[PDB]
Amino acid sequence: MNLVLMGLPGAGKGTQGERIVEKYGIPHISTGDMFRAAMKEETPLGLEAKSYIDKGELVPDEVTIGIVKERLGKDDCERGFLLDGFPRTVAQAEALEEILEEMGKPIDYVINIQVDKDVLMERLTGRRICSVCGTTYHLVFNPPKTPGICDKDGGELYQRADDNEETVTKRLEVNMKQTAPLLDFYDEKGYLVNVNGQQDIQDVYADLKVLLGGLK
Ligand SMILES: Nc1ncnc2c1ncn2[C@@H]1O[C@H](COP(=O)(O)OP(=O)(O)OP(=O)(O)OP(=O)(O)OP(=O)(O)OC[C@H]2O[C@@H](n3cnc4c(N)ncnc43)[C@H](O)[C@@H]2O)[C@@H](O)[C@H]1O
Ligand SMILES: [Mg+2]
Ligand SMILES: [Zn+2]
Repeated sequence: MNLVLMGLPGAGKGTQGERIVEKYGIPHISTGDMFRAAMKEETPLGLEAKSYIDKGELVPDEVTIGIVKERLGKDDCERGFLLDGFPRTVAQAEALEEILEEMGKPIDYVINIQVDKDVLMERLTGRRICSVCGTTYHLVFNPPKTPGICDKDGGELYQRADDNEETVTKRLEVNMKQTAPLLDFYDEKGYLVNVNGQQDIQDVYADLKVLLGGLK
């Protein structure tokens, strides 16, 4: 089960990806999570990625492709993988094609989680994350029991540094710009599927199960 998740910022890739790997026995590989972990830990990768991420720009292709290639070579990817937020550009997709060709692990579905750009600011500015366990909430759409406090371990919730109006606007522009070309790229390959991401989380996941069961 070799999958790519794509979607505009806030469309629900992490939310769906976490659900997918809980059920299906494959690793969740998020380039955003990888970069942010590097930033949190102040590693050289973090220091390089930070100047781009803080502005809402894409990290350059060379390093991004490099870290994914190394990640996909690990034993935990032998039975499949869920790439979340990679590829994000046609160049990245072309590089990944070659990578997966030699592994004998070509993509089964590129899942485009479709969400109207007009609702994505609200998804992102309302996002809250636990400082302790990383569990994700939304102020309105998926709130904790006590505002500002995680249900699981009582950790304080915070707002991602890039989830402010200015940076979200940049992220949407940057990612929109790469979107139509990438959708066209995969559609021509034949395994792009669009899923309606503008439903309750449970209902988006239900639609996803109907497709993914064929790869179980
Ligand atoms: N390949 C690459 N190349 C170059 N640079 C790269 C790169 N990959 C990463 N980068 C760099 O790293 C940065 C960060 O990347 P990344 O962390 O991937 O940011 P992103 O793609 O903007 O996506 P998010 O993580 O913000 O949103 P999501 O789709 O995961 O939504 P979530 O499920 O959390 O949901 C969001 C909110 O909505 C809520 N929600 C989810 N689903 C629903 C629903 N169905 N209804 C209502 N609310 C919902 C959630 O509770 C939550 O509050 C990039 O900006 C770039 O700088
Ligand atoms: Mg995410
Ligand atoms: Zn927590």
